[PDB]
Amino acid sequence: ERHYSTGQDRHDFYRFAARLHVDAQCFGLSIDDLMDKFSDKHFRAEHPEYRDVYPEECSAIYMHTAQDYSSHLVRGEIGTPLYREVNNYLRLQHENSGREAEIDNHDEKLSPHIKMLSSALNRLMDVAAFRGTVYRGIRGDLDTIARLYHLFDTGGRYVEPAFMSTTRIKDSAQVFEPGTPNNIAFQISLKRGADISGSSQAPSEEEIMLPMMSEFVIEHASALSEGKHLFVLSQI
Repeated sequence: ERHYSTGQDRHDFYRFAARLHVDAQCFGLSIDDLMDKFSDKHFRAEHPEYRDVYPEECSAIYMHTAQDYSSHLVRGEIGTPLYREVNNYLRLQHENSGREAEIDNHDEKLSPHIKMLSSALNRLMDVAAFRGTVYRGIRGDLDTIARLYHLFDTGGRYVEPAFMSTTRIKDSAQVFEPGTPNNIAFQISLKRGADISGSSQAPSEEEIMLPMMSEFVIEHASALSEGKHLFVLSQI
């Protein structure tokens, strides 16, 4: 059970996305604008990994990496950004295993996107899986820090129910050099992940994205400057 989109799914997604609000205070792209840039005959010519990836899938990746869409409106502006509502939903959800065996048992509102994004990553990992080292920067509590050292100390897996987002570029995690904002760094070596830089709103961020329910062994855990901590992760 790895999920791949169907024709009906791709219609669902279009209608789902068509209802999203775009941030007017920016140069926003609607689903039609996206369906267009991602169906553009030159796109798959410049990015052949996308040869057998649908525009609806490119759009799902794009919309997830962006800060401009929300399901809701708050007075003037867009509500909470799509990726956050979705990620948060996946982390809180207590009705599924959270795995791809059960992607058709999620909330009717968000599932068209959850499914589309999953399919996108699957299509891409199929042709061009990424293996290697990527990085994550987090900002957190002593409580958060303590949990990780705890997981490490007791051999518990680090498990992320949502779509993990990571970067190939150490600098981009914004953790390692003082005096950057993030105080928790993750150095992750992946056996398998999705290079979505082609569809990302910010390709220069050079991101690799993981499917729902990615699982890691914490190999090492140590201090850095400050204040700062480094956990070395290994994908299962």
